[PDB]
Amino acid sequence: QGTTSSATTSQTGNTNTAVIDQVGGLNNSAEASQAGDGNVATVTQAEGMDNAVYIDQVGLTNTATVLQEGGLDNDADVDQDGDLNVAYIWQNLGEDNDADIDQDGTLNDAAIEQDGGEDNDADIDQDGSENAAYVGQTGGEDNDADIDQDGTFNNAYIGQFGGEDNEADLDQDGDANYAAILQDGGEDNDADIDQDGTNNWAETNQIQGNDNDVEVDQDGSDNIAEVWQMHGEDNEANVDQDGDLNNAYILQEGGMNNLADVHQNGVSNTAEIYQYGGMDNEAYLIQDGDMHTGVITQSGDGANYAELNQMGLMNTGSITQDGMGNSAITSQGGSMNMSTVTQSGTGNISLVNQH
Amino acid sequence: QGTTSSATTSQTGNTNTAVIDQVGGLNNSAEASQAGDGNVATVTQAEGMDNAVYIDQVGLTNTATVLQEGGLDNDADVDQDGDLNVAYIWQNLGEDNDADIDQDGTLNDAAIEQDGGEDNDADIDQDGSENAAYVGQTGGEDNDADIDQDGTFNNAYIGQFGGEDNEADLDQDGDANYAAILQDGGEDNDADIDQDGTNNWAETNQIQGNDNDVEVDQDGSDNIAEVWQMHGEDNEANVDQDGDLNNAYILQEGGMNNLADVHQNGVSNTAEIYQYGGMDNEAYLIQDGDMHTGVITQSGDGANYAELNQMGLMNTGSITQDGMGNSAITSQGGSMNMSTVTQSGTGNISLVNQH
Amino acid sequence: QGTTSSATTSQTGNTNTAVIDQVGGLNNSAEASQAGDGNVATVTQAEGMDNAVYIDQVGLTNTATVLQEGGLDNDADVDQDGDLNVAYIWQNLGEDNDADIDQDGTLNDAAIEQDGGEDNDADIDQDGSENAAYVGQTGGEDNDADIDQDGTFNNAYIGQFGGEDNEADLDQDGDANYAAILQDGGEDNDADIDQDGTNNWAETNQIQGNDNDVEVDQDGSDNIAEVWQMHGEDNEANVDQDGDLNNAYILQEGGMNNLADVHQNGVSNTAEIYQYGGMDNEAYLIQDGDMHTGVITQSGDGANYAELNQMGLMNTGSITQDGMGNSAITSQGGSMNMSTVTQSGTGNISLVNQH
Repeated sequence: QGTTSSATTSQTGNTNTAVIDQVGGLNNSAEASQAGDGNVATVTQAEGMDNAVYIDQVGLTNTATVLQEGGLDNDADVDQDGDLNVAYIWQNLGEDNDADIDQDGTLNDAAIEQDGGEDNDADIDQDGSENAAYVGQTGGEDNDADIDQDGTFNNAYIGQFGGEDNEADLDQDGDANYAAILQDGGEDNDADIDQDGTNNWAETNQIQGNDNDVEVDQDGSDNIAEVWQMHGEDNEANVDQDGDLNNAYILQEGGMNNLADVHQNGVSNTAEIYQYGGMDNEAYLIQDGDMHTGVITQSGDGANYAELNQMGLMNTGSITQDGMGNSAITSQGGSMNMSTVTQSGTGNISLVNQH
Repeated sequence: QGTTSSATTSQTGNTNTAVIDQVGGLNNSAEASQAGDGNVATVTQAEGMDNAVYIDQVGLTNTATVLQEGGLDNDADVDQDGDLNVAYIWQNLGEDNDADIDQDGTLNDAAIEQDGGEDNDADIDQDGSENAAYVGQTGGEDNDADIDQDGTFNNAYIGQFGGEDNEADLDQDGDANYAAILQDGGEDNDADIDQDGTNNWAETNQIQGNDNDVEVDQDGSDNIAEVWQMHGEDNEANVDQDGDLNNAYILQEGGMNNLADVHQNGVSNTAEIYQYGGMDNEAYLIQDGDMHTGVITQSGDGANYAELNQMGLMNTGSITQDGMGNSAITSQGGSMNMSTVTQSGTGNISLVNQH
Repeated sequence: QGTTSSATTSQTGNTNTAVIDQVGGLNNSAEASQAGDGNVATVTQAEGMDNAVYIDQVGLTNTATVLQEGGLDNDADVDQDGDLNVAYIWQNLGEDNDADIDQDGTLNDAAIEQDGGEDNDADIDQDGSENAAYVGQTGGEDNDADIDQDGTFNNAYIGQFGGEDNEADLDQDGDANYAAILQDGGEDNDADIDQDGTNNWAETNQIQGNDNDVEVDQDGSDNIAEVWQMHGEDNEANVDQDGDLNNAYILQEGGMNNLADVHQNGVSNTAEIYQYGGMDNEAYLIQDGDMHTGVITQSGDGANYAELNQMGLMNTGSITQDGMGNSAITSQGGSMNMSTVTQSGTGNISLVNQH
């Protein structure tokens, strides 16, 4: 009942399975090429017009499934080179959506889901063994998601529910690294996660924010980073962890032009930053050494500046600012230093040095 | 110089001519009976023993010629009822050869030639106007040729050059139908052509094949069917065309138990099947609609299955299989669908659905 | 490089400035609390162990500076309530030194300096406007200095250079009163100054004396009292002035158990007492009236008794005693009486009555 549909299957090898089901639609194109043994390719295009699906499998027992239900000019591309790679692509009711999966290696699992939307771009590139990647885009226009995993046992999750021009970039290199990016609504949100090493945990969330920027960089082992930005405009969060067992938490609820920066070098350092609204609030938490604990809390409108630097072992620091223009700088050197700063009002200046 | 020859002439009517010339031979029998006006009968038996010739003409200006040169127990029978019918029988150096011509109507031309061989049976039955039939048997034992034409301007050709137990059956009903059967060598080859309608062209060729079966069935106008089977054992070819301007071509070169099936309903449908060797290769090409183009090619040893179904207008399909056990099923529905499937190797499974 | 230092800043209001600098040291504690507008707090702890600094400012533009360089268990406390109050505390190389400043009012200036020593206690309490107080303690053990000023333009100075268990007490109530206490060496020296009124001048000096007691009490306007005790043990000086323009001078150079008493009531009375060594020398100078002039001089070992009483206007009296056990009693009544007594030797008894 559909006019001008095109389907091509090319199989070289032993026990290769290719299934193409084009039910309805005008000028749908499906191509499945399998070189090797035991490769499985499934393509299902339903009610879509000018939809393009391309699957290219090389190796042993590679599995690829593409399901495009409706939509105009949807493009899906799967390229598997290796053994036991699993790829899944779903595109429902989207216009001009582009999905790309490129897996090289063994036992790689990649999934891309695009439910509606226009001009949504999803790209997954996995190299190595047993890497798991998921990209989900529900609604929205011009949303870009990119995942790049190299190594073993790496878990990557990217979710974009609504919004225009939201960009998510995930890069993992190493073993057993977990990275998660969530963007629920908002325009021009940029999230970037970069993990190098073993067993690193990174999570970023941007809810209903415009022009929010989150950057997480982890190098080493067992580093945990969590970033939340809710209902804020032009908020910037930066996390940099080098070493082992470092824990960083950043929360920015509302506000415009709020900047949070966490820098940790060493083992078992804990940093927490909380910003509740306000304009031009700046928080810096630097911990060089082992077993550092730092807490920064800001609530107020206008140019609140907090800096907490801890060098050495087991230094404890707490800074709380409430009001306008409060400036607090705490620098701890040595072992077992404890600092507590509480500022309320306008124009408070506090300098704490604990050598 | 020959002992016990018998010749009988019985003519009733005006200007009937009967000539019997028995030169040499023992116990040759010739009988010519002509009832009507202007009938011409010629019998010439030379050097044959126990040869029997019978001519029976009824009507106006019927012409019959029988020439038996040598041979043992050769039997020729001509029965013409009508006007201007022409019958020719030639039997050279054959033993126990039986030739039968039965023409009823006007301007019918029938020719039977048997050069050598033992127990060869040729039968021509024409009813109608201006039908042309030719049967030729050169050598071979127990070869059976049968032609049955009813209607106007029908052309039938049957040729059997060598081989044992080869059976050719030709049936034409209608106007201006052309049918040709050729069997060059081989044992137990069966060819059957059945044409109903106007201006149908059918040609079947079996060269040096054993137990080959060809069946062609055409109903309608301007249908063209061509079947070639060369050097194959137990190969089966089936062509079924219903409608107008349908073109079917089947080629089977070598192989054992290869099956080709073409089914066309409609106007201007084109189907081509090529099988090059192999065992248990199966090809099915079904075209329901108008202006369909289908091509199936199989090369490989073992259970290659190809199915190409096209429903509607101007659907184009190509299936190519090389190797062992390849299975391809393509189903096109709608208008202007294009499908291309290429399989190489062992165990390839391809399913193409273009609705 | 220092372990376990603690610093706390709490600012409520507008344009408050708090600076805490802890360079080196073990377990140093600094706290700065500022409620109000424009308050300035500076704390600097260097190389000290277990040093405690507390600053509490309430009001407008209060200034407090504390500098503790080294020492063990040094405690500094500043409490300002009001506007434009200035407080300065310096503690250098002292152990267990306690400094307390409490200013309530406007434009009060208080300074405490403790250079070395163990268990030195300094306390300043100012209530009012533009009062200036200074306490200095250089060396010594268990030295106690207390200043209490109430009113306007009051100047208080306390100095203790060396010595053990030296006690200085200064009390001023009124306007433009100047009081000075100096203790250079000696053990168990007690100095007490009490001024009530306007423009009163009091100065007490104790140099290298043990168990010396000085008491000055001034009530009224423009009263001048000067007391000097040098190199004496158990010497007692008492000055009591009531009225206007009264001048009292007491000098005690050496000696044991020497007693000097000056009592003046009225306007423009002049009293001078000189004691040069000796044991149990007693001098009494009483002037009730206006424009009295009295001079008492004692030089000798043992129970020298001098009494000069002047009642009325412009009475002039001079008593000179040289030797042992001289007793002189002069009583002047009336106007313009002149008395001159000179005793030399042992056991001289003089009685002068000028009615």
